[PDB]
Amino acid sequence: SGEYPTVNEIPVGEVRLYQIADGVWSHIATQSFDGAVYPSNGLIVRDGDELLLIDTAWGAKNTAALLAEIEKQIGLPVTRAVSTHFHDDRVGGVDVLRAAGVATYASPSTRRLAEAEGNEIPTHSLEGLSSSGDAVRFGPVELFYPGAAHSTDNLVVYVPSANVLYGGCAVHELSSTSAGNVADADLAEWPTSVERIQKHYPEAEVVIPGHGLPGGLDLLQHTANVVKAHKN
Ligand SMILES: C[C@@H](c1cccc2c(-c3cnn(CCN)c3)c(C(=O)O)[nH]c12)N1C[C@]2(C[C@@H](CN)C2)OC1=O
Ligand SMILES: [Zn+2]
Ligand SMILES: [Zn+2]
Repeated sequence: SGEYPTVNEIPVGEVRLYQIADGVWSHIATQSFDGAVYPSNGLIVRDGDELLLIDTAWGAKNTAALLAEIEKQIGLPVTRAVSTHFHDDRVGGVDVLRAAGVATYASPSTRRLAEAEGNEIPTHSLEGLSSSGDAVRFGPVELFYPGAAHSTDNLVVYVPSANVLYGGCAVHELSSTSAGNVADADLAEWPTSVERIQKHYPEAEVVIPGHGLPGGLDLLQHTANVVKAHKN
């Protein structure tokens, strides 16, 4: 009924959208992993009379449900998708997208990691993002590689028309008490990577984490704080 939808509010298999700004939505789905249920976010950005998708909904069936929810709520075709790192909450569902007419993209680093680990593999490589601080334009967004954080390949996405910063899993929500799933993380480099995001996007108005509630710029400092303390 208007609040940001939360883990116990979304059965696994169902997807919700949340309007962030004009032409910008997040998508929220839930999935089971190792016997616990988690929410996760992605982004939808209006690209004229088409849509750009950022990240899958964490699984094939969730991603099919995402497409159906977009058709119901927005009614414009998803033509391209970008996955912001190689994990299943970002690429699981790429095969569904690829069979629904969507062109799927990720950095070569993400594609390699996804292939090596047995995750679904986006079709197209995004060059120009291999060094920290690199940025490229992709439709209505800018893609930015901040350096290693949650993963070595993680990308962030900025929507300049709306000053929306989608941090993906490199950014944690304010209620976070831990650095999340750190299996593939670089806790030593993570604060430096967050500082790069802070420096590059000082005018961000909304910051969206990979999991949990959006907020403002404080999510970046909070993330740095919880990762440093986790490492400690
Ligand atoms: C799919 C994703 C994943 C699964 C379950 C939970 C999370 C969380 C999470 C847990 N808690 N929270 C709340 C913290 N604010 C978020 C985050 C996040 O942190 O992005 N990703 C998660 N995988 C699995 C993997 C283990 C590796 C294979 N050995 C690959 O690593 C990784 O990320
Ligand atoms: Zn991850
Ligand atoms: Zn994640």
